[PDB]
Amino acid sequence: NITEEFYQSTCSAVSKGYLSALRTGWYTSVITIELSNICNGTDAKVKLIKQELDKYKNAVTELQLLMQSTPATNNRAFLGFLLGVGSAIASGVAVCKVLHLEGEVNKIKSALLSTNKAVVSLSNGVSVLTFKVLDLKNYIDKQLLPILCSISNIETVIEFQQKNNRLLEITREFSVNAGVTTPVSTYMLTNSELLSLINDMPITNDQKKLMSNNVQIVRQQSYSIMCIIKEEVLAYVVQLPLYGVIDTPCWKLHTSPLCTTNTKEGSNICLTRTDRGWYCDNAGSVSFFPQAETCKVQSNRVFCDTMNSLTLPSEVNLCNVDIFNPKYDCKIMTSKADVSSSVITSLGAIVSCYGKTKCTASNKNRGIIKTFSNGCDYVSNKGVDTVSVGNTLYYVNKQEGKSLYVKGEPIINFYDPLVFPSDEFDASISQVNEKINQSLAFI
Amino acid sequence: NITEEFYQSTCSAVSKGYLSALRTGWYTSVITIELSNICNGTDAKVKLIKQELDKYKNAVTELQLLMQSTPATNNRAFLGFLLGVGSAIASGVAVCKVLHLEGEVNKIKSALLSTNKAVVSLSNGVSVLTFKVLDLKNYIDKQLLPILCSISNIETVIEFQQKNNRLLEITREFSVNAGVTTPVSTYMLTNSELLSLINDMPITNDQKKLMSNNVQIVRQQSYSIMCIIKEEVLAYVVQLPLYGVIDTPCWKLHTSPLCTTNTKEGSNICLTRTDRGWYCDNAGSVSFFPQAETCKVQSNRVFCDTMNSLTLPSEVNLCNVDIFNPKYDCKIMTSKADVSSSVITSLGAIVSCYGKTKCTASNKNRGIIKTFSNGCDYVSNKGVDTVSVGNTLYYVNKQEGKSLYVKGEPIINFYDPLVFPSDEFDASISQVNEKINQSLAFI
Amino acid sequence: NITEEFYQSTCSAVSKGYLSALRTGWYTSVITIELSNICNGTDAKVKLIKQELDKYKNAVTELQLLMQSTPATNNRAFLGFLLGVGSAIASGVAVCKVLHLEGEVNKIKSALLSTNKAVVSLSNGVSVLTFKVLDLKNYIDKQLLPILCSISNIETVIEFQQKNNRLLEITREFSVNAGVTTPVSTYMLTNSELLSLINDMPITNDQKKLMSNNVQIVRQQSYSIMCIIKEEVLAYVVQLPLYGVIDTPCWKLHTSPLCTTNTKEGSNICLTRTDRGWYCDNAGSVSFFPQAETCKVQSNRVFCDTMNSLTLPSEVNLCNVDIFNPKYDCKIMTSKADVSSSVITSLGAIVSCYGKTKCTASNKNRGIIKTFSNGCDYVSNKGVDTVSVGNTLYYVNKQEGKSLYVKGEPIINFYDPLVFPSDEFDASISQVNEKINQSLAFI
Repeated sequence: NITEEFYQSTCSAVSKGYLSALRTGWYTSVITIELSNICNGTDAKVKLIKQELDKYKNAVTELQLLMQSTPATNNRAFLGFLLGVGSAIASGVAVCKVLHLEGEVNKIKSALLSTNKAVVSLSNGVSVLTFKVLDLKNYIDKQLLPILCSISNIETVIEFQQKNNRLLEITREFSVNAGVTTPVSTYMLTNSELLSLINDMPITNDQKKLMSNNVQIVRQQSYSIMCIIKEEVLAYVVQLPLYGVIDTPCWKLHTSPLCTTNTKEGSNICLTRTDRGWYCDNAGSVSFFPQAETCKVQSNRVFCDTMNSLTLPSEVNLCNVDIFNPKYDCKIMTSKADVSSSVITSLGAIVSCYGKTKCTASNKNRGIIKTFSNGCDYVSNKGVDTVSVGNTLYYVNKQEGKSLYVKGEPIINFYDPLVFPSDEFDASISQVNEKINQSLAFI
Repeated sequence: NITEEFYQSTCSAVSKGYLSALRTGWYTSVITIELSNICNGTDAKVKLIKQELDKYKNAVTELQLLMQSTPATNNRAFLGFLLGVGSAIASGVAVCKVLHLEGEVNKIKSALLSTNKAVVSLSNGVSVLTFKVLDLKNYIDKQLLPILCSISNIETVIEFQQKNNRLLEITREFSVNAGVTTPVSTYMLTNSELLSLINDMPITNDQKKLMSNNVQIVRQQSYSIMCIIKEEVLAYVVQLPLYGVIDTPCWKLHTSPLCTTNTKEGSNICLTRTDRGWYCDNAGSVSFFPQAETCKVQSNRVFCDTMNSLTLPSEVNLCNVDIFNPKYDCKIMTSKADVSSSVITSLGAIVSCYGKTKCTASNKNRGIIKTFSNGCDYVSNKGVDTVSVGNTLYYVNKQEGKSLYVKGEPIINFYDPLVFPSDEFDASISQVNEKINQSLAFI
Repeated sequence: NITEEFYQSTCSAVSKGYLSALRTGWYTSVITIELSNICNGTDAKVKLIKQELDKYKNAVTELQLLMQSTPATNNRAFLGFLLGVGSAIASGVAVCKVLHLEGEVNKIKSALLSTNKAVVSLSNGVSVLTFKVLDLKNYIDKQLLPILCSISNIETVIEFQQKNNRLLEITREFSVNAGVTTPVSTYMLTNSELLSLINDMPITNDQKKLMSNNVQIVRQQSYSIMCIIKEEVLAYVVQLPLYGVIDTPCWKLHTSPLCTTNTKEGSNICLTRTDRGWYCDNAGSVSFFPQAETCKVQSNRVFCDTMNSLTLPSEVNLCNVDIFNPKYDCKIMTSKADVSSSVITSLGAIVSCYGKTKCTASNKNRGIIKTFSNGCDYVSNKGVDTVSVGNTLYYVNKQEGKSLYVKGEPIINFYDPLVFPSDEFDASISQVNEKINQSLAFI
């Protein structure tokens, strides 16, 4: 049930009706691959086995050389620049540091001796879920040891290339990613293995249901950290998202520049709401994501990460209805740049048409059905297939939903251009007023 | 025929002589893969077939689970922040919504019964080109049904792994991309299939010739949208670029900070043209791409996307010759940051040398051939292989082309530092003048 | 030996003790693959060979069509916007332009006739290291020519698919990357081939030791440029990083907003150091990388690229101890945005808590151990596992290292809010003072 409201006064539109799925924590699991510890015959079948065995030996050496250092990563030091700075794999690397302590790998090696899935409590007190997805030790020792110059058939050559291929592909991913990959591919964790991992995960039924129906999103929000390879065990930590906030209301705020509508070049002043992005109710406050491109939207579900959010008071919503309200200082930016553009919303299109720009909305069967005059306007996606602003053609989202046009006078008309602070990049309503008050008194 | 002109007055250079190739629209095609609808024997050849058949069954289940939701995507809400906001796959998803209407898949399934390529007119009136690239139904039913515990040979095991591998790789791409991939890989569409798709495409001969000679660029500007999988048919929409603007003049404007040349720290004022990027003539106006990194340049051809552009009047070119012209208010930024840097142009290098920085240009055989003094200067790529500014070594483009040094006094000398607005991030020539006029009157 | 110091006065922390590894130049090598120049029988083994041979012929045609144009690339025109603009593959493309000169490929073809590794001096005077990694000519001519309708076995079908697979994968990478790939995958250059290339490279023993122990980082800083395919030779240039600066001191400066601590909404003023990023001593100056995410950190080693750096005087370090020092004008930004956030450092966490935000630091075994009051504070990673600011949970880095809390009064208390320039995006200490001095005199 997606609806949309356009606010003509502030040149902004809100698309509400979405449900939340916020990454609040991390789950660390240890995926393992049991390894094997290892002829004059020129047999064309043994030669193919010797070649595949060298690929196995090189991949093990390649991963050992890769891990002689700590898991490498890159970290930092409209309003996205106001965000904090985290360490995404800090939790996964912490689990990996524990696996280097002596005897810790033996605990994992022993727990997975009789089964392939087991919960292990590490030395530092963390209870991780362990998973042995490939047992190359069992295959090489039971099917490739008696052959080494002995009897060889082609069905073993094919089967060994099939099982070893997963190890080769995992090494290829880590070799070009410095031991940290995201999203987590199907070589690191197949769709059946990941689903089985989610089912055995200590989470609520709603979290299992949510993650199982969106495994492709879980992959995109998961990390695979190459960890340790000792004592015939190849272990890499898979860091999975914890969705501590589920099914709370979300809405996407779209904003576009609001300018005066003089055809004369350079005689206009503008005003743009800078608080655009995804908003979701979260624990009394509002989780504001200033860069909506960091969130994934599956149907009416919104997948975001709280690391890319700010925690704002719920009074920030008043900027949609009353941008001049005294409870919250609404963030805006001021510019003299009267350029034309359009913002494709969930159920329509905002059109900021200025200067001498041709702005239209068209249907594919009929052609132009509306011609926008100068100013900031809006059209619903019902009956409209494309929007053109200048030489840019926009396709609108053809999703079902009702739009509401909230009429109101553009607030840019309430400012005297002679004393309007034309170049404020990160300002607010009160901030602009303060500058206007000073410029007035001195006149 | 690439030429270049450096404007000493404004610390900017224009590289002209390029030809346009602008993405103006989209073409949606439906690529299909016909699927098959499906033993005590422990035969080492049947066992390999059973394993590959499970890979086939899992990939189908994995793609069915992936598509139970609408095609997921991420969208927004120097001057790149002035751009609009579109929905890249809005047109492709619209085609996919039609394929879910009942009987629509049967139209595609029937049209591709006797051939592999066919044009189908959908129910909503859109005429799409359909393509059956893989018929696993025909292979499993004619070569793998009588075997199921029957006679098995190794040549069938190898051939089934070859044909099924494309389905497995397509699933791997969609599993780590949430059903939307770009660029379109060769598993989604081989080079011969894409070229055949371009040839059967309803476009002019110039568009066919352009796309065929730059298929790698077309891939980078194309989307692959996993759509529907029902009634033994696996369909995904390939969204291809429409180049409605071809062979119009383009030019790249490079800008660098222009500062006063006092060695004393912090006593300088700067000025930087913010209108840098790719410019292309387009339908009476000028398509300005403020982030030149969004365009691909093959030889003298420039591939851009109008979604990443602004539509400006052609008078914006006057800022290169006369930044003070009254017809267009040229965009600049003002700073006190007198740091040294270089901008590698198409046929040379702009050098902004300030403070106590060592700035040189060298030849690989001889060494330093020029030492830059403080200010903004330029050197041609003829005879010059590298440029050094501080501890940063720049390699220059060794492309053939003539450069022109347009002498002129730096416009930063025309401003009195005592009343110069030192911190304007998104300003213009007129905007700075306005602020100077006010500060003067109050003195 | 990583240590950290937090500066309460300026809301910033420095993590020192790292060692440098700066990309200062490029090394260009020519990797080659010798190609072969090429039946009514329906044999199920010849049919599999005919199919794999068509994959070989199509890949060669696909790469020939890809290279009919010059190697395509995309280039430009907190303080990262102050950086210069280079051409990353300018040096590699220059080597490729030489390979198109007639007779140049024959020099490479002749040098690799009796060996697989050879140093060749090109016509323009550049001495490149050449490497023949795959000889498909020798395999097709000696193992697949007598078969073409003749005797065929399955071991040849498997071996031809193995050798040809590397050519097919290299083509797949170039087809979706327009002939330029980074990082350099293991198909372009295997781990053993790259290590052998580093060993035969004309570099010092320290550079060989550094690159060999961090091959995954070298891959991420290397380019693979598809170059020429003529006269049975497929050549692509691998552009490798030259680390001209090794083992010099580095340190990472983390900054966070410093605001006044009034609970009242919108009554605070802030101040944020904008000079955050990686700093490394380099040749008398300091290489400043304003976007720390461009550097890779392996253990205590920092891998950066001087193309993403500014060359600053060493006096910039005084901003950590005395932001008001007269030797360097420290860069800051001023805002009224009193939002709460945290910055995860190497050995702790900076917490900027403002408004009505809940900011805590917790241990996994015990829970909340510290509750932050309004202002900018810091906690060490010793005994602390997580930090919460609002609805955002941060995991801290669990690396061993001592932190030092340098007490001092926040410099934001030294400003009178009535005359404080609230919206300076790219300002400095002196710049703010200048604006304050003017606003005072007019009062």
